[PDB]
Amino acid sequence: MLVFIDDGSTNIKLQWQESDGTIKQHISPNSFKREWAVSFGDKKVFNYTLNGEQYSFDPISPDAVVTTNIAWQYSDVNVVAVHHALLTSGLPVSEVDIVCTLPLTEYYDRNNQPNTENIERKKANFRKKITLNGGDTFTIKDVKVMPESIPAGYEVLQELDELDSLLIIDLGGTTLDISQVMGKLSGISKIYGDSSLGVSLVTSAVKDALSLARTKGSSYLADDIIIHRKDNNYLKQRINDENKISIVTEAMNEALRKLEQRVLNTLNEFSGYTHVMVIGGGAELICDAVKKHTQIRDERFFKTNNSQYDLVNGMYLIGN
Amino acid sequence: MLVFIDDGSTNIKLQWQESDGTIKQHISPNSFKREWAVSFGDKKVFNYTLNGEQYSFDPISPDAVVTTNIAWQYSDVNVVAVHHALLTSGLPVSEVDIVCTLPLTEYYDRNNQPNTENIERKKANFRKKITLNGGDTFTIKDVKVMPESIPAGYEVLQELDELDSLLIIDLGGTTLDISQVMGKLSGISKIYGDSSLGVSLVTSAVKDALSLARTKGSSYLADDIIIHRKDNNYLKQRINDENKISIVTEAMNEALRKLEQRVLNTLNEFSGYTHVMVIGGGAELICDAVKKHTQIRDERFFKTNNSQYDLVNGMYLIGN
Ligand SMILES: Nc1nc2c(ncn2[C@@H]2O[C@H](COP(=O)(O)OP(=O)(O)O)[C@@H](O)[C@H]2O)c(=O)[nH]1
Ligand SMILES: Nc1nc2c(ncn2[C@@H]2O[C@H](COP(=O)(O)OP(=O)(O)O)[C@@H](O)[C@H]2O)c(=O)[nH]1
Ligand SMILES: [Mg+2]
Ligand SMILES: [Mg+2]
Ligand SMILES: [Mg+2]
Ligand SMILES: [Mg+2]
Repeated sequence: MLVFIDDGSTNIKLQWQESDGTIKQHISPNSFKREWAVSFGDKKVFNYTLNGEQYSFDPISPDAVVTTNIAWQYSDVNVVAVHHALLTSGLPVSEVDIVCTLPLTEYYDRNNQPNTENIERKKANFRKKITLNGGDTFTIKDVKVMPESIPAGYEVLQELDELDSLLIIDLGGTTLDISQVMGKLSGISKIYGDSSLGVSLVTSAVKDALSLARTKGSSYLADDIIIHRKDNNYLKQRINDENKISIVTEAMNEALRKLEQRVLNTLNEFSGYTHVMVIGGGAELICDAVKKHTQIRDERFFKTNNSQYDLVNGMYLIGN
Repeated sequence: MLVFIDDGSTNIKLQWQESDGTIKQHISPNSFKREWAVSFGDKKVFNYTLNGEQYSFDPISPDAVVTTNIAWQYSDVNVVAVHHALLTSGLPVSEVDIVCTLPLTEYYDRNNQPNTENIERKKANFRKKITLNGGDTFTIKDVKVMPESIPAGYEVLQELDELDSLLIIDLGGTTLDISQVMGKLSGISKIYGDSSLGVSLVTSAVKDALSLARTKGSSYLADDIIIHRKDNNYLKQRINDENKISIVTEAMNEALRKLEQRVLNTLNEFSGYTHVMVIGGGAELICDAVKKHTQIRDERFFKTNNSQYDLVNGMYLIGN
């Protein structure tokens, strides 16, 4: 079995194909604590051991430690989160080959050439042995690594003439990464990674507006408000009974304005692109400003409506 | 201004393009009551008059009256719902030209030829004069009518050879309609409309499982549960604090099995199609069973991840 894994530091996205020809997409969050969970009843908990440390999936992990999520790519917790995503995907426990991801500035050095040291480091990370209490864990065999961004734009890149170029804008949970690649993948023109802002900027604003606990527990409510920010009818029913709808709508717009200004400022660093694509979980939050501020015809502007999965699907289309 | 309007009896979907080139999509429900709403405070309410009757947008309209929604297409309420959709879209009040829809079996007679009488009736419905209390209403000038289903598959159909044919499966709020069209729109091979089941079957099952009020108010909670039915993490936080996650999950699965069995039974009435497309708000609910049970390669199976808008987007691509 071959599983494509975009192991982001906010959510692990999986994609694979079964025997009946159905193509499956699964998402599991990066939310673990460094201790086992205690269950006195029949609640299922997931308690792991890796490198001699205990970890467990935590549904209310604190939104804390909003720092270096680059180190996370080579961490013990990353190994746990990937195993946890596999364990909760619905696939049967088996040996699996996988293809994982490295952020553009980790996969590539400043010369836009493969950073072999990081690529190997990433593969080695998955050899760390893991155990699950009360169950069998999948076994990771072959590990291939793809860079983020490019796989998402590959289908389009194949169609572009070599002198044309696609600008791929990825807004993730904690970072905003942009790359410009020549048609038919004939070269990387520029990569600009930015780890100062992500969708969590908006999520944090929402949780502050509604004074929600700063944990994973309230992440769902916050995302729903954001996703349905333009539907008063939905907001009317969801918002914690009251009508702080005004104050939340306000906080959202402010964070969104920040994201939009950042992308437009960084966009000015790029030139000569002929096509534009916006991906990642936060794509819908910045697509309008980007389209408005680029001189690119509709026909050459790409955004799907399943953006958080654009990368892993591109990876699957390439390697499956 | 030209607005594309898929005026379905569950939701009105709008699509248009302004000046900056941004393409806008808006959704507004069909939920009105036959009397004005009273507001003693500053809560905005929309009170209309049309054909000599008062109607008002009602956020908690009873889910009742699951009988004939076909007549709704030529009703006074349909005129109000469309004006209400326009009033809440963000567009400025003005004269507008529009293109609306008629269900396949209303647009076409049993010989699969245009039912001019229904087409004219639809156009005339919009000449009914409407008034809003406390504000101005849009003025509808030119009215064009497109049939449902075909516009959604038009992009693909243009690419098909004349001997090939696309099967378009549309699961809406209260109906499931299927059509088979020859490549390059070279003829309609078959239309099978079914008014006995829709997405509301699953919604109703969910409301009964959580004992929610049978009104529009709980529609949002019900749809979220369905949409996130495969995410225990999200369900854990959303379900009315309890743990009927088993019992609601149970009810959904049975309603979904009923929808899947119906589509598959109706599919056996069609043959010779080479490509399949699944659309409508309920597309994600039956796509797997349909893919599983057709002998059509991945490359010839079409499903977007914005299914409730496939038809109006197709309409817009044709006439904008
Ligand atoms: N507003 C919005 N947020 C989304 C959408 N899809 C996913 N997200 C969220 O956007 C954030 C970014 O997730 P993702 O890009 O997958 O990134 P990662 O783990 O850094 O790769 C997450 O918190 C997601 O839950 C969407 O359609 N709209
Ligand atoms: N499960 C699910 N329901 C959806 C989705 N998009 C829309 N819906 C719902 O599906 C139902 C059908 O809506 P729609 O097809 O637009 O039909 P209509 O007004 O009869 O045309 C509505 O209750 C929508 O809220 C989706 O992605 N998933
Ligand atoms: Mg990512
Ligand atoms: Mg990764
Ligand atoms: Mg419809
Ligand atoms: Mg209609």
